[PDB]
Amino acid sequence: QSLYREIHQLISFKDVLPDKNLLPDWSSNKNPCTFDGVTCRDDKVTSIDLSSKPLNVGFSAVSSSLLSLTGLESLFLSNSHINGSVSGFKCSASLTSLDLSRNSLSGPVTTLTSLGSCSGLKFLNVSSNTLDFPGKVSGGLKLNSLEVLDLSANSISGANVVGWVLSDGCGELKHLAISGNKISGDVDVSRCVNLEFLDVSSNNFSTGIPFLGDCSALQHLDISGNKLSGDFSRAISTCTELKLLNISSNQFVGPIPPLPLKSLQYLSLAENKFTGEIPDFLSGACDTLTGLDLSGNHFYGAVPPFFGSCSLLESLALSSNNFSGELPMDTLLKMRGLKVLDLSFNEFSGELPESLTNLSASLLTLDLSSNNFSGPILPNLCQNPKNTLQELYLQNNGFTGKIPPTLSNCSELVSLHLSFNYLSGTIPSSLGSLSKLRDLKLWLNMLEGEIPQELMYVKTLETLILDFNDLTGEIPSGLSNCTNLNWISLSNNRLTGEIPKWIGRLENLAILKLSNNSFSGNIPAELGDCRSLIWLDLNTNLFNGTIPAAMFKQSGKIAANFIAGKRYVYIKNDGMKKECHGAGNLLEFQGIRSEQLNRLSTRNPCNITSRVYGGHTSPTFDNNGSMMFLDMSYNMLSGYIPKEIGSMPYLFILNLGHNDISGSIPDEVGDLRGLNILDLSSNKLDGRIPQAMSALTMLTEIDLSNNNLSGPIPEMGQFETFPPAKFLNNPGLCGYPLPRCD
Ligand SMILES: *[C@@H]1O[C@H](CO)[C@@H](O[C@@H]2O[C@H](CO)[C@@H](O[C@@H]3O[C@H](CO[C@H]4O[C@H](CO)[C@@H](O)[C@H](O)[C@@H]4O)[C@@H](O)[C@H](O[C@H]4O[C@H](CO)[C@@H](O)[C@H](O)[C@@H]4O)[C@@H]3O)[C@H](O)[C@H]2NC(C)=O)[C@H](O)[C@H]1NC(C)=O
Ligand SMILES: *[C@@H]1O[C@H](CO)[C@@H](O[C@@H]2O[C@H](CO)[C@@H](O[C@@H]3O[C@H](CO)[C@@H](O)[C@H](O[C@H]4O[C@H](CO)[C@@H](O)[C@H](O)[C@@H]4O)[C@@H]3O)[C@H](O)[C@H]2NC(C)=O)[C@H](O)[C@H]1NC(C)=O
Ligand SMILES: CC(C)[C@H](C)[C@@H](O)[C@H](O)[C@@H](C)[C@H]1CC[C@H]2[C@@H]3CC(=O)[C@H]4C[C@H](O)[C@H](O)C[C@]4(C)[C@H]3CC[C@]12C
Ligand SMILES: *[C@@H]1O[C@H](CO)[C@@H](O[C@@H]2O[C@H](CO)[C@@H](O)[C@H](O)[C@H]2NC(C)=O)[C@H](O)[C@H]1NC(C)=O
Ligand SMILES: *[C@@H]1O[C@H](CO)[C@@H](O[C@@H]2O[C@H](CO)[C@@H](O)[C@H](O)[C@H]2NC(C)=O)[C@H](O)[C@H]1NC(C)=O
Ligand SMILES: *[C@@H]1O[C@H](CO[C@@H]2O[C@@H](C)[C@@H](O)[C@@H](O)[C@@H]2O)[C@@H](O)[C@H](O)[C@H]1NC(C)=O
Ligand SMILES: *[C@@H]1O[C@H](CO)[C@@H](O)[C@H](O)[C@H]1NC(C)=O
Ligand SMILES: *[C@@H]1O[C@H](CO)[C@@H](O)[C@H](O)[C@H]1NC(C)=O
Ligand SMILES: *[C@@H]1O[C@H](CO)[C@@H](O)[C@H](O)[C@H]1NC(C)=O
Repeated sequence: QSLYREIHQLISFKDVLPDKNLLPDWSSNKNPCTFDGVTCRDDKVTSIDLSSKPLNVGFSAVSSSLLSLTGLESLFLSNSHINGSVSGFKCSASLTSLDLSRNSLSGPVTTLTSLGSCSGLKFLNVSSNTLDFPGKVSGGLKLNSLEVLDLSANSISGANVVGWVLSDGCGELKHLAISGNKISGDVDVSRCVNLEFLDVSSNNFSTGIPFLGDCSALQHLDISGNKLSGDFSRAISTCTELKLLNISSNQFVGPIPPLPLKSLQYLSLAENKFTGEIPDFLSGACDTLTGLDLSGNHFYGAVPPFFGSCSLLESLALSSNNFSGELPMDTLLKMRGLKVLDLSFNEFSGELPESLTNLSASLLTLDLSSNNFSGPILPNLCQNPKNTLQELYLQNNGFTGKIPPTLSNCSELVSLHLSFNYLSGTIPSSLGSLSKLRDLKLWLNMLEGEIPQELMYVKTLETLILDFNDLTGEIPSGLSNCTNLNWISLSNNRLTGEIPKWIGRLENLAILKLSNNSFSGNIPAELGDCRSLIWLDLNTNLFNGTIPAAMFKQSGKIAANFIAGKRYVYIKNDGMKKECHGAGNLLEFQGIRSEQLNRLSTRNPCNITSRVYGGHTSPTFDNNGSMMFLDMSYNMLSGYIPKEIGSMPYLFILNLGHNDISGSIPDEVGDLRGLNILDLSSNKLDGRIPQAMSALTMLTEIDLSNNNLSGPIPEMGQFETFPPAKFLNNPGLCGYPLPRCD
């Protein structure tokens, strides 16, 4: 307790740190109560917080210098790069809280039994470490005094690990968390009569439901993300005080069983296989319910009317079921607190309820996507003094009419998604007033007119998806102002003009898809200034001139990390139909059912059956990438292929077919390691296939037909795997699959 001991113990810790500048104001002839990270009371150290500092030392240093400090009551070393493992040590009787979370502690969890030296320990967070339970489950943690224990996000695989933790007693335990491991077996917390919080989620529990005994204090029960299928209703029947029940992402079946509803605030049965209709007994929860999630089940029927009495409800998730019918406009108006309404992926029908025109003052997310709704979009939505709606998802319905210009009064809008409908008219110029909008998606509609110049006022715009409409005119120069644009998709319209040279100012542009339009002029070399471009599809236009060598300037220097995480669809071209152009169509696909892709048969000549790939967008690099997709087929390009085309290691697809390209194939093609598809067919190419193409080991498809190439086909490589039709109409070429070179 002397200042001598305190300073020497604390400075001895600093003097084992690899980087001592992490504790710069810790100095030996200076009172510790003036140190950053120290907490004092009456000139005595009571707590130390060095969290989020890269200390890079072992637990042995912490136990010898800090945990032994007399009077220390708490030590917070979360995310501090403490490795090693726990061992015996002398612990201050005053220590009540120890936070060693988000570190690299290792060894068996039995190491934690030596923390019993801390006679006063009541709180222990050793989550996000690498502790394990190798071998057989035996003994006990023997930390009876703990009130809060978090062993989550470790490497604990085993059966009945919970029994080991609770073996020596759990009368004082109020909060137990063991999520994110691979624990299995039994969970008996019947003796833990003061347990208020239990989180055994994201484990490998596939047998019995936890035994909660009398359940007299349990307020929070989280068993989600396992493989449970038994009778949870009976196990929780006596739980009178339960406020949160999350049983989602399990293997439960059958109808919604009886539930304890007296105190229930949050309930999630999502991502299971429950069946039936929403039972009316749940009405008994409308006095307390603040959140409900029944998504990802096999529920059906209509939304019951008792939801009108659920006035405290702030989130109603019912998506991905077989719910049907029109929704009650009389029940929604009573949910004054509802801030999330997700009804997506069902078969609700009818017109939008006028209730929404009122709920626009409390809602942040309105998701009705992938339903059977019809009629016009509410022309009076967001008429309230303060409209808080941030996300409007109405895509993949049967909505008709015009896009209401009133939507600009939704000032807080961040995402507008009206794609896959039958909307007509123009893109309202008033949308330029949405100063916070990031996503404007309206593709597969019947929109006409031009792209509003007024989008120049939306500095926050990131995605502009307008494919498969009837838009005309040129690309408005006002988009140069939208400097955060990373995804621009304007395919299958009737647009004209040129690619403006100001495209180079869009530092964040990753995807530029302009196919099947009437764009013309030369390819702007300024495309080479786009530091983020990874997907350029210009197929089926009227572009002319030569391919500028400068496009590939940023090659190697590209680093698009911003686009990652966006739902998409890629419709591969079979090549069996001559009306279908291009390698394939990359299309945004948030909140849309792949089943409705057959709506495209009236706009696209391609066959979609069994050709649809999907996922969330994921670039193959982070910092030193190149262009991944380049399609400029079916234009009128001329000149030679710049040898800088081979500068892109990450290019998967290069489609330059159906042009007037001249010259010879530069040997640099062979440097395109990742090239899965390459065709230069229907062109004016000359010479012989560079022998360096044998470096290409990832080709699944090549087409060099309809050219004037001569000479032998490279003998090594993948060239022999391809049929002769991929080399046909080239009088000078010979060698298997063709006749051997005479
Ligand atoms: C009801 O129950 C469901 C199912 O359990 C919950 O839904 C899941 O919730 C989690 C948590 O939000 C969802 O995603 C999770 O994200 C985490 C990412 O954050 C961590 O990692 C990043 C990156 O390192 C760090 O920046 C950050 O600080 C965190 O450390 C993951 O930790 C989660 O686990 C997954 O990733 C980790 C990576 O360390 C792995 O160890 C895990 O095994 C796992 O792969 C997790 O992904 C998760 O997707 C949701 N699942 C669904 C909806 O199906 C509900 O939230 C819950 N609702 C309640 C209680 O109301
Ligand atoms: C044991 O330690 C772990 C690791 O630190 C810890 O897990 C982390 O908890 C925090 C808080 O519970 C999580 O971060 C929060 O996450 C939610 C949404 O997931 C946000 O609401 C939070 O931000 C709001 O609240 C903050 C106040 O905490 C405000 O500062 C902020 O402005 C927002 O209003 C916040 O981000 C975090 O995701 C986890 N997981 C990690 C870090 O991996 C765990 O809670 C600890 N356990 C115990 C029992 O103490
Ligand atoms: C970085 C983002 C923008 C991306 C959209 C990313 O998310 C996707 O994963 C992206 C990399 C995916 C979407 C479509 C895929 C192609 C689909 C296809 O027809 C395949 C045919 C054959 O099987 C070949 O061997 C491999 C081929 C060419 C595939 C390469 C990888 C692609 C491009
Ligand atoms: C904890 O981290 C430290 C620092 O990285 C590790 O120490 C290094 O260990 C390697 C491998 O044994 C040695 O080659 C280095 O010379 C060590 N350097 C320093 C500065 O420590 C330490 O091994 C880690 N501890 C554990 C248990 O993994
Ligand atoms: C958003 O709502 C306000 C409030 O109703 C509308 O205000 C009108 O603004 C025009 C000029 O733009 C005035 O001539 C009208 O008298 C206003 N009507 C009022 C105040 O009731 C505004 O037009 C709406 N904006 C959009 C794009 O629909
Ligand atoms: C490229 O094309 C430019 C525009 O040509 C005119 O408009 C296009 C859309 C077509 O309709 C075409 O027939 C028209 O003549 C020309 O100005 C330019 O010179 C062309 N460049 C080259 C290298 O041919
Ligand atoms: C989880 O349990 C299953 C059996 O239900 C087993 O096959 C699987 O290997 C286990 N996985 C783990 C512990 O990661
Ligand atoms: C879903 O509900 C609708 C409307 O009641 C019904 O026509 C349809 O067959 C149901 N689908 C399934 C798979 O049960
Ligand atoms: C959608 O609604 C229309 C009436 O507007 C109805 O005829 C049709 O069957 C509905 N489709 C589904 C799948 O419920």
